Amino acid sequence: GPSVFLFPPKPKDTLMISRTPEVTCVVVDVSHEDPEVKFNWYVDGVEVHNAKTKPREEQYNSTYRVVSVLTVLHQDWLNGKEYKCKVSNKALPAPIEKTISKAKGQPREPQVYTLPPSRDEYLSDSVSLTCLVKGFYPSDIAVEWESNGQPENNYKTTPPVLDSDGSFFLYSKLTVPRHSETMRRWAHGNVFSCSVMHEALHNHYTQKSLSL
Amino acid sequence: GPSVFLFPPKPKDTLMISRTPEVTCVVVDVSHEDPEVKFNWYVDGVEVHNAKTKPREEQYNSTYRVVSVLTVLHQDWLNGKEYKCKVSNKALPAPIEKTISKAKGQPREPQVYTLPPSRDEYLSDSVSLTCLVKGFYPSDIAVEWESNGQPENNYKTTPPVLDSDGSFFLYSKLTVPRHSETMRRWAHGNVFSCSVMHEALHNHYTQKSLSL
Ligand SMILES: *[C@@H]1O[C@H](CO[C@@H]2O[C@@H](C)[C@@H](O)[C@@H](O)[C@@H]2O)[C@@H](O[C@@H]2O[C@H](CO)[C@@H](O[C@@H]3O[C@H](CO[C@H]4O[C@H](CO)[C@@H](O)[C@H](O)[C@@H]4O[C@@H]4O[C@H](CO)[C@@H](O)[C@H](O)[C@H]4NC(C)=O)[C@@H](O)[C@H](O[C@H]4O[C@H](CO)[C@@H](O)[C@H](O)[C@@H]4O[C@@H]4O[C@H](CO)[C@@H](O)[C@H](O)[C@H]4NC(C)=O)[C@@H]3O)[C@H](O)[C@H]2NC(C)=O)[C@H](O)[C@H]1NC(C)=O
Ligand SMILES: *[C@@H]1O[C@H](CO)[C@@H](O[C@@H]2O[C@H](CO)[C@@H](O[C@@H]3O[C@H](CO[C@H]4O[C@H](CO)[C@@H](O)[C@H](O)[C@@H]4O[C@@H]4O[C@H](CO)[C@@H](O)[C@H](O)[C@H]4NC(C)=O)[C@@H](O)[C@H](O[C@H]4O[C@H](CO)[C@@H](O)[C@H](O)[C@@H]4O)[C@@H]3O)[C@H](O)[C@H]2NC(C)=O)[C@H](O)[C@H]1NC(C)=O
Repeated sequence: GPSVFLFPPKPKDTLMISRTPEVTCVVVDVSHEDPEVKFNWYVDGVEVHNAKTKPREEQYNSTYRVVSVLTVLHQDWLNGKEYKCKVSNKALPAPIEKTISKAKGQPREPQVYTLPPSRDEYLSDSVSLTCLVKGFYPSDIAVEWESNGQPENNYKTTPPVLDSDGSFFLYSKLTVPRHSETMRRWAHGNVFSCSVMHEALHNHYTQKSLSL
Repeated sequence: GPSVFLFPPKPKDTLMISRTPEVTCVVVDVSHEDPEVKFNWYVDGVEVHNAKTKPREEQYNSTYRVVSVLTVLHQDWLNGKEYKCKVSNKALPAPIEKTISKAKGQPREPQVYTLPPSRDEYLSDSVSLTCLVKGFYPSDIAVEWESNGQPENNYKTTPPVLDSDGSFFLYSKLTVPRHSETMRRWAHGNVFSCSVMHEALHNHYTQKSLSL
């Protein structure tokens, strides 16, 4: 029988009015015997009519996949509106409903702290620039690095982790290899910046800088 | 029909011979109508007869949960042996098999670095003692904090994260509230320690100290 998966917008997309946040309802395991799929969409229980539904796509396992995309208004998402996708198909005993929304709770502002490498780390093949981001809610967030106005690509960021007070934290690590131009910038006292995007920040953005 | 899930031992359990590492086979969605479940266990395909089955727990959705627990030898697990669980039941077309073993590849030693709070963090409601653990493989690891040989429990540790070189890293964060005896110890210069257990460390253990 078919199955439905409902995906939220990307965190960057709801925070910048220039971007296009979307909720996406995906139906898989749609059969040949009953290939017709109907979508209904609701926002806080009220039906909306502006989703864009793609034609069905046959998969190599001889089932169909069908996708419907609803554009959301940035402030609706951030105001906690609920998005429901209802999927109808003759092979179902009844329609499948799925709902998604921003996690419930009072938003909380991230605190951002940059930490330089341990002195001991200079003996290894690289050093780590650390960005601690704590105290935030909900867990939807974006974290990036840059230096001299240009993005730094060699970084990895932990998932958010639930803290003992109900907020989240994470850490982001920018690697600076022993022999690299990035290492020479760090050595020269060049400034690196940890950038954070979150609904509870002013202008949804803050940067914290780090240098030797 | 029911479903089967198979779980590895806790990382700490395989690294100390005094502890009892276990592989656990969990059966979900077992009905009243066909309630009987059988287990067979195999190690590198060889039937072993020393597993023990727990009595079952009925779930709030009117299904049952059933489990079998097998004790393993620390060195069997660390040497990559394969553990197979076979589940039999009248409601299934054929028995279900699931297999598990330690991640494959050359173990790599964690490198451990303690980082003190950002000067900026002293303005907030707490400070964070940070432990960066990088360069380790496989991702199985345990991390704890202590001070004066006594455990410190107000900490959270991120999951392991895959780094760009195929090793893992994580961070562990020990919270030190603005007003607390633990803050008074940190202020006074007491040493706090990040303890790490991993198969590739000498004696499976290392500690790194941090003080003001
Ligand atoms: C027939 O084939 C298709 C595959 O299509 C293609 O063709 C075949 C022939 C092969 O070549 C395939 O390799 C090929 O892909 C099969 O369709 C698949 O069906 C499975 C289910 O059987 C679906 O699994 C779900 O996957 C989602 C994650 O999906 C995103 O990421 C995938 C990569 O990991 C990606 O492939 C998908 O397209 C997908 O969508 C995109 O994701 C990107 C990020 O990569 C995102 O940016 C995009 O926005 C998004 N796309 C769009 C258009 O927006 C996963 O989330 C699901 O897990 C949930 O459900 C599980 C139960 O099924 C559950 O165990 C999980 O824990 C999780 O559920 C959690 O708990 C509840 C819900 O239970 C919920 O509250 C929680 O929030 C939830 N999550 C957590 C964290 O707790 C699930 O694994 C595949 O997506 C789907 N593939 C495609 C392409 O649609 C089909 O199965 C085949 N049929 C047969 C019979 O063989
Ligand atoms: C009636 O209610 C029941 C309970 O609410 C339902 O049972 C649940 O059914 C779902 C889906 O059928 C199972 O989901 C799987 O969980 C696996 C992980 O389970 C571990 O972690 C969960 C989450 O915390 C925990 O509840 C489990 O008990 C289990 O770990 C135990 O606890 C700790 C935590 O890790 C662990 O250290 C212990 O070792 C272990 N306990 C013991 C005794 O050893 C996932 O790995 C599964 O992933 C599969 O499917 C994915 C599909 O996306 C895929 O990505 C994966 O590769 C993999 O194939 C899967 O998500 C729940 O485990 C199960 N709950 C319990 C308690 O068993 C029941 O379904 C419901 N009935 C109906 C009809 O709905």
